Amino acid sequence: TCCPSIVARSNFNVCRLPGTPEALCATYTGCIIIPGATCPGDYAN
Repeated sequence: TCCPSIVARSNFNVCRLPGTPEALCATYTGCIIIPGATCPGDYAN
């Protein structure tokens, strides 16, 4: 997963702590799900 604003990630790692799919947090946090290709150059955080 790759998130822009650091804070957005902090929540993505916290929302995923429990039983939540990256999709449920990626939206509440603002991160994206990628099967590979590492992260972009403006959303790496």
